[PDB]
Amino acid sequence: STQVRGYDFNRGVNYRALLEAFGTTGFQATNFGRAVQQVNAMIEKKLEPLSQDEDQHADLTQSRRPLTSCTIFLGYTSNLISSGIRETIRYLVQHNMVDVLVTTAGGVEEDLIKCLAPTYLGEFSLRGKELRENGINRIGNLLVPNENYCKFEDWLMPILDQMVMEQNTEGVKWTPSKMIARLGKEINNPESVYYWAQKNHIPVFSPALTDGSLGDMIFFHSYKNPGLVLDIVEDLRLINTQAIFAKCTGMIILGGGVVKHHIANANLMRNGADYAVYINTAQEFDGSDSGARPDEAVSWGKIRVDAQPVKVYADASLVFPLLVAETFAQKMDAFM
Amino acid sequence: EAPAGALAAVLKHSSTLPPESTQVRGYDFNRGVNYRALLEAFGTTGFQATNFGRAVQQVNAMIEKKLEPLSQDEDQHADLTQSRRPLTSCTIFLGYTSNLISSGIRETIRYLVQHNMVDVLVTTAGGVEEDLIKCLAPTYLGEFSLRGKELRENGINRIGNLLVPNENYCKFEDWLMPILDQMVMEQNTEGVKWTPSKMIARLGKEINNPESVYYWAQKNHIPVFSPALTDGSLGDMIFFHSYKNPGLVLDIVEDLRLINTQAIFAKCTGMIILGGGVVKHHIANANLMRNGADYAVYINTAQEFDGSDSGARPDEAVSWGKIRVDAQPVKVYADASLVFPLLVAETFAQKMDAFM
Amino acid sequence: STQVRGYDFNRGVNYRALLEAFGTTGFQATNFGRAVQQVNAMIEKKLEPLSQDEDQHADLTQSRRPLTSCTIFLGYTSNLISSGIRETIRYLVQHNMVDVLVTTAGGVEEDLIKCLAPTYLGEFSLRGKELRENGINRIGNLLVPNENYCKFEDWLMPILDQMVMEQNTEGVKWTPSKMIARLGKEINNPESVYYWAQKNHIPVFSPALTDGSLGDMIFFHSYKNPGLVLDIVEDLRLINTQAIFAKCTGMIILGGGVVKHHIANANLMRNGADYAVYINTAQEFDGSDSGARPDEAVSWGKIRVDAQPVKVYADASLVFPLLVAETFAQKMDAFM
Amino acid sequence: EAPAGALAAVLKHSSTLPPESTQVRGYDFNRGVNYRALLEAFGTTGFQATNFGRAVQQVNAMIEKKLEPLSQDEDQHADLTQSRRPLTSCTIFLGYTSNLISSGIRETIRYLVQHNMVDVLVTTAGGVEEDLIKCLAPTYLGEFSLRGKELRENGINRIGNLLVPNENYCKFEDWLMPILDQMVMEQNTEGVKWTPSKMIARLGKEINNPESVYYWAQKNHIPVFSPALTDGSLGDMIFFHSYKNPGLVLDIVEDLRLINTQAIFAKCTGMIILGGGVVKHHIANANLMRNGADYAVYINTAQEFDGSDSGARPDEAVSWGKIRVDAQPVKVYADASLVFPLLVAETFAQKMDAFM
Ligand SMILES: NC(=O)c1ccc[n+]([C@@H]2O[C@H](COP(=O)([O-])OP(=O)(O)OC[C@H]3O[C@@H](n4cnc5c(N)ncnc54)[C@H](O)[C@@H]3O)[C@@H](O)[C@H]2O)c1
Ligand SMILES: NC(=O)c1ccc[n+]([C@@H]2O[C@H](COP(=O)([O-])OP(=O)(O)OC[C@H]3O[C@@H](n4cnc5c(N)ncnc54)[C@H](O)[C@@H]3O)[C@@H](O)[C@H]2O)c1
Ligand SMILES: NC(=O)c1ccc[n+]([C@@H]2O[C@H](COP(=O)([O-])OP(=O)(O)OC[C@H]3O[C@@H](n4cnc5c(N)ncnc54)[C@H](O)[C@@H]3O)[C@@H](O)[C@H]2O)c1
Ligand SMILES: NC(=O)c1ccc[n+]([C@@H]2O[C@H](COP(=O)([O-])OP(=O)(O)OC[C@H]3O[C@@H](n4cnc5c(N)ncnc54)[C@H](O)[C@@H]3O)[C@@H](O)[C@H]2O)c1
Repeated sequence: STQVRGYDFNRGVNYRALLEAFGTTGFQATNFGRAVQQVNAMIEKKLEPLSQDEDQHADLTQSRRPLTSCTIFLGYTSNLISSGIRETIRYLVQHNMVDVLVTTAGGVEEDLIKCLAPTYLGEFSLRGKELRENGINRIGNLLVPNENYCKFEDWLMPILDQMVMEQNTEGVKWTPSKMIARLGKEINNPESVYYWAQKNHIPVFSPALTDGSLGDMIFFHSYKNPGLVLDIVEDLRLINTQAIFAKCTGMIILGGGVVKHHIANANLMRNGADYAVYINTAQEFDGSDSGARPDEAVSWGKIRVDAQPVKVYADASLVFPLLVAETFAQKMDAFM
Repeated sequence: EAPAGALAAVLKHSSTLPPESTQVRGYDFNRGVNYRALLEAFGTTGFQATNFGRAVQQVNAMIEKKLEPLSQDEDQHADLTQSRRPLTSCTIFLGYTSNLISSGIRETIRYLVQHNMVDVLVTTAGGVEEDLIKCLAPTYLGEFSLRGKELRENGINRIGNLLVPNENYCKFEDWLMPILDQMVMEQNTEGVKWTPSKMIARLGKEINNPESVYYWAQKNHIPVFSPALTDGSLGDMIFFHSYKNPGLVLDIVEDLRLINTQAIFAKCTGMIILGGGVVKHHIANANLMRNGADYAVYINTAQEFDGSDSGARPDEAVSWGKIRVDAQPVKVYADASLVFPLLVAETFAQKMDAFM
Repeated sequence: STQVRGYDFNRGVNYRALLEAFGTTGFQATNFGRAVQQVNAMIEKKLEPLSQDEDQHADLTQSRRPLTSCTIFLGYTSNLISSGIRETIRYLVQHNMVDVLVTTAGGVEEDLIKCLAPTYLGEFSLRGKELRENGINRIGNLLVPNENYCKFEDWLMPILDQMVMEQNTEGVKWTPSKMIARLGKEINNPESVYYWAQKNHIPVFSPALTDGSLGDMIFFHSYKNPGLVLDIVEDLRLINTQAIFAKCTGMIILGGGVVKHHIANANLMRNGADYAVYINTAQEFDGSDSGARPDEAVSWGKIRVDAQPVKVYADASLVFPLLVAETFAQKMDAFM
Repeated sequence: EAPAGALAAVLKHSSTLPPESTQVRGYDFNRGVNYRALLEAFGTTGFQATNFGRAVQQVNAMIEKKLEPLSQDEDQHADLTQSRRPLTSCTIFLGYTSNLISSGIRETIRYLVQHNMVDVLVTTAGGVEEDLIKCLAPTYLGEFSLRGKELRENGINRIGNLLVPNENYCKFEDWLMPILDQMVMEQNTEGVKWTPSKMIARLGKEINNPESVYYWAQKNHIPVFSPALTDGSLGDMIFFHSYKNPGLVLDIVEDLRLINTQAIFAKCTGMIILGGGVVKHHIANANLMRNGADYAVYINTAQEFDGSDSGARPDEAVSWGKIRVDAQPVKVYADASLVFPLLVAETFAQKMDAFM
């Protein structure tokens, strides 16, 4: 039985000790400490060698990504790429710390756009009329000048032209994940999440890739250059296979919506994830999938009965960098 | 004596409010129980009750606009939109998260679609499949607190405070597999290029049951957009089927052209959005293509503080051009299972005669 | 096992049928239906006669309120008196439908002030600087001109003078509940909750009665006329005795904070309430009492183990009038 | 070709933002782990991380103001406030809900009070009693989902995801009863007029344990206001005691005079408010008596939509005069158990040398 006790600042500002004290502080601080433990368990499993029998089975996919003892799925909503958490995610992907990414369309396009032009701090209360008159788009307390999207149009159009040519003359069958890998290769910039993902053979799933600016551009482009097809069925097979042939799986899910369900549903195909951490601000009372507790997913078989999943009820912009500091960043040498 | 600065701060003079200002006043049960008067009184009750009254006004404005007669070239409209649905004076987009189809709000939505009262539906995959499954087997009431281990051991899946037996999905599998066979054959030999909306129309025709939202949608030529249709049980089934019968393709690009042109070629648009996520953004982003919706009502339980699109206020969408600057949008902060049936009672259901 | 099914508007707008369909609609609609059942159970118990043995025990208080078979505690936060729910609460109190009220100071003073001047509709987004320059105070999307409080000052000061005289020359020992009864008698207006409460011998508890405009006025008054004492200890005995000697109890609690805990803690003194409905927008994850589920209160003994309590997760301005329509208002004849 | 109006709506020209505008950028872990730099990066990370950075700035402004030297008549200050606490250049009010004392935030608050870093405390009754009880017996970690029936049968009480055995309250009873006896005797024969703040100071002196917030508060002459002190276990004990030893009176009127005069006679004020309810309103309303606080930070999980005072934004308080129009208040939307220790690390704990 563990006693409640907070960090005592009479000891000085010992930042590691302060963070490690969250576990005994209670409420969501305790859930943060539990999340640190769960992610560290994923990492320690990941670093365990594959036995001969385990290697045989894990090698049954067509994937170029090296085999590990724990396949980690990282999901995040689009707004987290608008935020500075883009840098946190890029770091994990750059160093091969996660194996599959799932995000919505905004979470793809805004990483690419940030290589062309920055996003700025604003305020939630700024009024839409005056912003629109100035072509300034609001994302929470952030601001994206519309010229950012004009730069995206100029950059993306020639790539769409080549994609259509490759589809029609080289037999390429595009899907969202294949498009995202191509966009990461084209942006060719080490600040980009998707640059590192394609370099490191980390697939990115986004079934509704048309829901955002990428969609706007595909739409406009289709009038001049018709017939681009983005198939979602092949991408379903691809994500599900990553779960089916994993030795173990962990889910780190920031936010809700399609990203959260799509990762969890893939893990149902193996009778459940072994480890799971949710960080989101949704609540269960509305019946939403976004707000469902991890234990709802246990009823479906998306999380194993013997797992010890954790949800932190908080804005991931506050929590996720601290979580990374106490988990992946402490094992950086093992990943290089 | 009392400190003068404190008196001055607490007892500061006030300006007179404009004469049009509306007083707060709740329904008086000394009148008895007249439910219409009770609902009308939400407007002057304050907080989200006042927002409910404002939502009633906005939806009624959409409906009144829709019923205004129109004079338009049916052939040009059809070519540019590639739709058989005739244009009206206000195109209404209705969006809802999947869980609302698990709930009894499925019946509320089915009524609106049955009577051709809305023009475009957007929902996530669960919101398609669970309407079909409900024609094969029911969903049951439960509790949020039921533990996952014991539910899983008994083959019961939890959706909030609702419960769906595994056997419901077995029935779905048996029903769907022969249809998927036909869709692959039609793709490979009859040139069909499947998209989510085309699939959803076919599934509605196949279920052939007037309790189904999607049966009525296809009968009335109301398209359904769901760009992540693989995220759910229908996806599971497509996945398993593809190892027995390879080849099915679902394209999302053509469906983007279809939804966006519905907005571009509208005379006026309204958005009624229940919940957040893809459904909310996809409707709003289509309306950016016309420089904004003319009317908008959100009913959702999300909050803005996390930066999410789900929790963004309507005024965020104004900054993008998704809602017109001159619009008067409304958000009700509430579970739609409580509010949406009341909203329909005071809006679409009062105009039943005009829709016939 | 009950099947999910919503109201079918092909039947027409049959408002009673529509409301009764919430029970099978799911999510918070189902909790609303359960709340209707729980409140109706309180009412049916209340209307049951007292046996000889039950009457003997219930009669052991000094209270002038007639005995019933279920003592109903109604609690509400101050903002609900700012809202139109003030009319809903006044109706229940006017017709002797509840037995004990608990509210915070705002929930007392704003009922009295509404007899002097109205509150108006506004918007949540109105900026404070321009409002303050005009002396307009904001309560959510409502507005109270500061002249309303100036009218309160003119009305309340002479009453405070008499209270101090009665304390010093007639031995009166004031407490919040005794002050609230006096203010209700003085306002002498059938639109007032507190007028009806004192007329019907329904006590009102508000231990922090100084936290609001009433406090402002007591504060200013104390410089000219010092020494008014408001004792909270006697009022603790008074509320607790109402629970201890009840045959049965029900709790209807709108909102959180002191109101919710104070009612629940009184009911711990009898080893728990028999019936309980919470309607509030708080969530449990922060460890708050406001956000605690009814089942937390069961661990303390504030709600009986055999009770079937209900929480509706919603703004009470939407839910409470509907709840009253389906419960107390249908039994109005029994209360007159 | 693409519809011209759609192109014009989506590709609208943008104005240039001011040169001072701050770019969004997260901490780069390629630098390694420097926790100070990590916390500093919250300012440019966005959403509530940015609000955290703004809260650090506001609290540091309060502290820097407090440390500015002052020249003031100690005798006049004392008479008008009836307090022995000397005036500083900024009077800081710290408020917290009771559950935060159940949590480990008790240690965070105790540190600030031990070092005389804040001037006025406001908490509800649980926030008083649980600090004292923690000197007699610990609180334990649990889970939110534990069922009430089984906990009650085993004599364990739940506070969120924390657990307190019944025996903790038995120990409290045994400790408190003789003190209540002395308080009644002092009231009836030594003229003591008890109020909540006076009682809390006495309980802190009696507990005589440096782990206690209230021990340090009374040693440093930091008053504690709690106008509903009867709403909790201390109330239970006063209630039971009164049938063995009648007569104890707790007056709230004198405590209103004491807290309000702390605000009226301040040179400058700051408010740091964790949570909502009475604690938030009582601090803010005291500051209306000076026409508003100069600095304010809220950390709470409430939302505005329900009209609640708990969920009101700082800008609502500006409309009342509780926060000055020229102030730059901040709200962080988060559980204070996560955020408050980080805030203290970056503010008060960096100024330890100046406070000694
Ligand atoms: N920047 C953007 O928001 C953006 C840009 C372009 C397109 N879109 C589109 O909007 C659609 C909806 O977006 P979505 O489903 O990715 O998520 P969303 O932003 O609607 O969020 C879904 C839920 O995730 C949780 N969440 C959100 N932000 C969080 C945070 N900071 N911390 C913790 N939890 C959080 C919340 O409970 C929220 O209700 C997507 O299709 C997307 O492409 C969004
Ligand atoms: N029954 C199911 O929930 C179900 C079934 C199969 C698949 N899925 C999959 O889960 C994914 C995510 O679902 P989604 O983004 O459609 O929604 P979601 O359930 O994740 O909800 C998104 C947001 O909408 C709002 N919302 C939800 N329920 C609400 C209510 N009752 N009233 C008002 N607002 C409400 C909430 O703020 C929530 O955070 C989808 O891809 C879907 O296909 C869900
Ligand atoms: N009109 C006012 O708000 C007002 C006026 C004067 C003084 N005050 C003072 O403010 C203090 C704090 O107020 P309080 O504790 O009464 O409550 P509060 O307004 O702080 O609300 C407490 C909690 O109750 C719940 N709640 C609030 N409004 C709700 C609604 N419409 N529906 C459902 N749940 C809701 C919320 O979870 C909230 O966090 C009191 O001491 C009071 O006297 C308030
Ligand atoms: N441990 C206890 O909670 C406890 C013990 C004994 C008595 N009580 C009694 O319960 C009553 C109500 O308590 P209260 O109004 O002080 O607070 P509360 O716990 O009811 O909280 C009020 C509001 O403050 C905010 N809040 C709560 N916890 C938070 C957190 N961790 N981080 C950020 N914000 C948070 C929330 O919005 C909440 O709705 C008091 O009279 C108290 O004495 C409580």
